[PDB]
Amino acid sequence: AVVKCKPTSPGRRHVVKVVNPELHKGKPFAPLLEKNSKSGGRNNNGRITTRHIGGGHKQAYRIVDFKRNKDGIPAVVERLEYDPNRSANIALVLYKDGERRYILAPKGLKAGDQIQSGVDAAIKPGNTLPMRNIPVGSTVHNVEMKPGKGGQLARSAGTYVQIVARDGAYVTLRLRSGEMRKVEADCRATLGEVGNAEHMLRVLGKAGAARWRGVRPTVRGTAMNPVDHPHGGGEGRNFGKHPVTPWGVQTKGKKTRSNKRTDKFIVRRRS
RNA sequence: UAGCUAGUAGGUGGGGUAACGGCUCACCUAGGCGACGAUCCCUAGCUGGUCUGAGAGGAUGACCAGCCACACUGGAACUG
RNA sequence: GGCGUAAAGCGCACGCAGGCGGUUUGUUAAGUCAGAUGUGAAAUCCCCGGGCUCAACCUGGGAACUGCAUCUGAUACUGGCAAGCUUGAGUCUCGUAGAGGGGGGUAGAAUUCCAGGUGUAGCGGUGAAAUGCGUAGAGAUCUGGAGGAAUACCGGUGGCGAAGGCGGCCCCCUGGACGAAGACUGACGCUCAGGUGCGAAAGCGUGGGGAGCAAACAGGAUUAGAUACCCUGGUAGUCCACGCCGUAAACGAUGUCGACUUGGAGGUUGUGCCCUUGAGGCGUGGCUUCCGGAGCUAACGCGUUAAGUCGACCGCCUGGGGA
RNA sequence: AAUACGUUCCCGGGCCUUGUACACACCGCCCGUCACACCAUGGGAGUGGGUUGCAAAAGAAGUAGGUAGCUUAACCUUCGGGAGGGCGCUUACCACUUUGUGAUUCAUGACUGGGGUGAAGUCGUAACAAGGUAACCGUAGGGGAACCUGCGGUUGGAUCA
RNA sequence: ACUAUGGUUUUUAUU
RNA sequence: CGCGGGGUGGAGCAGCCUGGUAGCUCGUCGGGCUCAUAACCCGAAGGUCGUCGGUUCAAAUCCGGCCCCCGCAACCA
RNA sequence: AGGACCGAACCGACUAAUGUUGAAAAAUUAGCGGAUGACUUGUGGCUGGGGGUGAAAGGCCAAUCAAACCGGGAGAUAGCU
RNA sequence: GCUCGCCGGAAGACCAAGGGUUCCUGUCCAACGUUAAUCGGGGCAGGGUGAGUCGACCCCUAAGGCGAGGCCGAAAGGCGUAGUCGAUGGGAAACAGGUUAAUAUUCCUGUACUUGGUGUUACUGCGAAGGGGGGACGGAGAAGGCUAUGUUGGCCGGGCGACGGUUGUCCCGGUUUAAGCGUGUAGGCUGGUUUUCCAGGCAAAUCCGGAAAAUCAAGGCUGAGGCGUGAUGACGAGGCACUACGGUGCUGAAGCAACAAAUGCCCUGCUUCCAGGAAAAGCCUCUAAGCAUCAGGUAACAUCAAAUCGUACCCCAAACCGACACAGGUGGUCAGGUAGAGAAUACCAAGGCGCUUGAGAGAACUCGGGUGAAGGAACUAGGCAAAAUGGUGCCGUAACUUCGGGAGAAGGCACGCUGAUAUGUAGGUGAGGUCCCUCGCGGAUGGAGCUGAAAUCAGUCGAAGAUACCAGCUGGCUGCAACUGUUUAUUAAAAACACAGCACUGUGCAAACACGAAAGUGGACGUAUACGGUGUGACGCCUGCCCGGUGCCGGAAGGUUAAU
RNA sequence: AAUUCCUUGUCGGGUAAGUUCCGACCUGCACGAAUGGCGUAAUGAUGGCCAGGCUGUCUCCACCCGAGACUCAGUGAAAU
RNA sequence: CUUUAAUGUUUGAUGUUCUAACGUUGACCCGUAAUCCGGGUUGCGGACAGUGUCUGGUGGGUAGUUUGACUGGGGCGGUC
Repeated sequence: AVVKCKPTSPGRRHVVKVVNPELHKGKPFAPLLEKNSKSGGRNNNGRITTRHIGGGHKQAYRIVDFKRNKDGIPAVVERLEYDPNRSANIALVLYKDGERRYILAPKGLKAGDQIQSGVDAAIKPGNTLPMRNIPVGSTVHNVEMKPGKGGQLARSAGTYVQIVARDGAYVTLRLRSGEMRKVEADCRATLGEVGNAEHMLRVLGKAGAARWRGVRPTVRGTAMNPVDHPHGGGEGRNFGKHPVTPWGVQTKGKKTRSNKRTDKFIVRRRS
């Protein structure tokens, strides 16, 4: 759900939040908690490597088991929880052996319902049944771009991803990025969907409300002195150049992809 | 014309009057009215009747019959 | 007095007060009418006198002033309060066709993109021609894959629906209509100011999406010019999760209910029958196309699904320019 | 002298039917901007009375209750004064008179939208015939005017739709 | 294909 | 400031630079198409080539004067 | 509840006055601007010169900056005073 | 010394740091002191600083550093594992009577108490560096309890009147006693028990975690403060004695009730919202290791140590910091009446101070306050300055608005003292009578006494009841600007920058991008509703053309063309 | 117009009189649609403009009063 | 001498495939019941990344340098 604030007292007028009563809010399961230390937007080489960073209110990290080490174990989803670290929210998995792990919160938000692991598992949602066993046309989430490498590709909020085609010992899926991509089909994925999908409807409303979120204000390149950014202030309304980043890259149209290692996995782009 | 009261809405004991009344001083409560047109401004006294027409309807009240209001303009008491 | 079209039913469904309401035995007697007691003065309108030049007028008598106030009577009928009655109405027994509604599943032509081959100056189009795509391989042709709108033909003497409308294939859920012999309440009904509900489109709003087509704008032509048609492109929009609006030729110009009447050609759907020598026929309801008799309208025509006939309820009309 | 298959299609005519927003009859009819002298209304920086709501200024006389001090008509009286009024004071209610912000109406105004009339002009030629791009309705984007281009609806259209 | 335009006013009714 | 152009039968500009030499599209009048004017196709008349001179065999051009115009422009005590 | 209004602590400077051989190479008064916040503050750490840090001023980097502070090259160089 | 006066959240007072004898005693005046100077936060010589418990060390750790082996970098230098350090964070024991010129949670005197070691007897599995539990930590909001405290009463000690009066109108002095223990109370928290058990707790587990069978209730926890107790001692006004009284003891009164009360204590509580909020160790407990009439454990009893650092004096201050005996600054901390919500503003308590040349003078004038006739913004670049306004509730309140605001709009009315109803009522609090039980930091009923709102009526008073201080001037036209933020330390305080919002675009993850000799980092423990960047500036109207230049995206035939 | 050279453009309104202020022009030698153009409220230590309240700002300045000026005694400078 | 099958085959590319090179930004084994990454085995990629010599292009990121003399002060035009 999504809510706007009432314009009572100055500054509240434009503030829009995402809200959900079907999802729990509180403290995390302590054996999967760490404080996760800040870099400050600086590295071990003594210079700034990031921008728009600093300060903010107190926050910890909820440890999600993206890279898995075993299969076959029966489980139940014990909790469905909010997570400040990710737009996708979090769910607590309780395995029959007395073991707990975190996963991304499934679209159904349902607690106390069983899920099975391994190639013996039923063709049912949320089971740890790898793509070699699944029908084409199924929805997967957190699709595991390369097998054994764990949860990456299509794992942020509102994602589902559908398996479109088969190509021998591989399967091909379609992305909202205009890309259609082939994967080695031993990939596990989450055999389902992820929730939220409302996070782009938020409106920050205030000029200070990013500050408590660890964000710092950043000056326009043509407003600072010519010694720090290739733009550089004038002279009123000067520019007289092609627009660039603080490091000389043309801000529009100019491309920067240079990988050239894995082109055979990418079937279509800008589709 | 979509707002209107507030002695208004419903009770209590004296005082005032020929006499009803929140007439009038106290005290006991918080409503009452209205689109099914409350209420307020603009204009205007009203009527026996007169004028019109086949009548309905419309217009109109001087002059001849009958009330009200008003007395430089505003305001206070007496007399009865 | 009018509301199909001159002037008007206010785009379409539900519905409280308001207003309306079958048939019968009681009962109240407000309304009504009856009867009586008061009133409608003086004038005045009308008829006939008196008196002042005629007459007016001022006066005398009649006749009027069809009205109004009350107290009794009657209760046909409206209101009101009891009580029946089964016909209106609603409920029920049984089911069908179709684009009626809702949620999901799904596919192809053409096109474009993805990935490639066969092959060479054309493509595409006009009265005639460019631009553009095009030799760097455009068009043609074909293999594999995928997207999206709209769902070709059927398709119209057709269905379903309150209007707008709604079609494509399958499944689940689901609204409303219609009839015969009986059952049930026993006037429970009709309409309805306000009230509560519903877009073909275009637009806007929050967020997506871009094949097809295309306002705007560019390129080239035609031409006086061409702000148009032609033609190479193309945004918004169309599509979707939806929201707001209430928009129109929402025009098949018929507000909603009730009832009587004259024929035919034709189709469908119930329901009941047939001495069914039929490859079917006939009653009787609902829908329903097109001619046609009466009657209404200036005229077209309406024509039993009325613009004939006639009760109940709610809105609208009274020159145009200007609005 | 020659040419004539044969009337497909122009010019100019006739009859017939369908349209007609035509009728000195297509040399018909017809739209609006611009030029310009006017008239009324709307909008309006403003200029200003009329009038009034609410909250408030105000305290003359009057009425109601108090009422020192000083006094004195009628009653009482020991003839000294006593009683109540007077006077002079007081607590209420209080005629005028004085503002603050609202509301509303009539006057009035630079400049001005749209509308009707006069100047028959300038501009193109938008609707009526199949009206030279079928028309129209809603609604966006454009547009010197008149319009034009799209999506859906509908014929107040039309060529064997 | 393309080929536009034409002010206002200006007739018949017998006794 | 200083710089660079234009002045061409009536209008507005090609021409010039490259010397063997006066024009185009309109305009004016008269035709052709027509009932007629436009659109359109033809016919006809007229250049101090701003204008005074210079120079040469020879021009509007080479080139000085006397005027008329525009563009950049006043960016220094 | 509060990137609201009052306001002491704290933070900060709109005006007038004082001070710049002044108590002081930024302190003072009287009216103050803010004051649960994009706040402010105690403490430590990390970032360094053609580099840092900056809601980014040739500002800040210990009185210092169109390259600070210290030393070396250095007894720089000066058609001139 | 007495008196007068000023400050009184400070001009009172407690304490670290950091400074460095400033604390004590003497004599030196030469120098010092913005003046004498006999004095000393001066010069100089000597005196004084005691710890099981304090605060620190040990233990543990953040940010971060240090870093063998290992790695990058001509090099300087950097990275980083095993490990190791480290505060502004977490952990064992402390309070205060005695007092000397100067010393004391340290000695003296009491009481409290923790950690490490040695060892016997009896019985006996103990135990990590690992695992679990806990430690444990967002910011506000709102009741209750409580106490040093407040203010009277009583009591003991004293006063009773030169003065208007002071034996029912009294006044002053005093009325005190820790940490901690025991009881286990306000306030606050809340399911256990008995049994078996799987691939988890990257090894082990009897403890967690999870699965099943069984079974029980009304108990399980935390504890401010009271009381006892620490303490028949201490403290105590008053009384008394003796050797050089040259100090140093002896003695000793009252020692209590009422109500209100914190910022402190219950409390990091509870409640509440949100941006979702350190870890480890001690401690409890499970097991791994290792070992055995050892060590450990359980019970009884003896017993050795508490080492390591600091301690005087200062303290918002002429002992710190500002070169100064400096218009100033400096880390922690407390806070009563009377009015008021007062770390507002006024006067004062407790308490301190009269501000480091002094004395004449008393002139226009200057620095700065107070008052002003009549007129008023006429002045001035500028109502600039000055002056006025200034509180609460009720009555009342427009244009414009993003419908929240504008608005405490504007304009005005009220605002003392006494009496009364209830001469003090409602809430809170509080002693009996009555009533009940295991019992007791006892409950039920009850409400004399204490504290005391809220409202109305009746009298009385001045010029004036927000009486003083402190505390908005008001409205209207326009531009600009969203509102809150940021700034050129000393000429700009803003319309700039930031910023909600927006377009265009790059980025498929070993992302793009950034640091940079190059690794390893940062992006991100993020993965296309995720991240990068530019500019414009929230919200509403919206937002056209030119592809010639130059760049970018894309394209490959033809031509120029290097190494070779 | 925070843009207009020449411009007090020219004009209405605001004053007795207005280079500014308020509302226009369409003549922008030269604004202009994210180097964004168009626009409004609370509001800002924001420029201008109109009025009242209060006022020694101004008219004409007056009186009152600390601390300094003056004179001592101590200590006792300096730029020049 | 044409063009070429089958057999033999040098070579730079294009395009697949294979894999010992190389990688792991996977797993496993052990260091280590180590938050470095060393070795080993496997899975999956795969002849490349990366880097040095030659070389074309571009290259303010970075360096070094100048803009003559006269102009009756400086300048526009003029002058050498």
